Amino acid sequence: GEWEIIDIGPFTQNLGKFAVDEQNKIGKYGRLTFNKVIRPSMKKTIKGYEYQLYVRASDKLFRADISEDYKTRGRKLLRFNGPVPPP
Repeated sequence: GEWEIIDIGPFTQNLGKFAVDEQNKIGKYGRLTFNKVIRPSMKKTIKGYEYQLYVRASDKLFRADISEDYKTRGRKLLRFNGPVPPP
């Protein structure tokens, strides 16, 4: 596919909420509270999309990679790591 910078509107914020909810199921960083997705957010095409976000949760910053299937709209958290340096 092709990588691009995308906005941080509702769609993108919800991807960040998803990432935190999925992290919380795994419990890797304990139970986090989604704050916000900050810039920059990146998207690639895959049949679907891959998203790489900076996610603020419980006042710390994480990087999350999320995939989304085009036809079903089903999502997967691929990676959730941090804390990371600010962009």
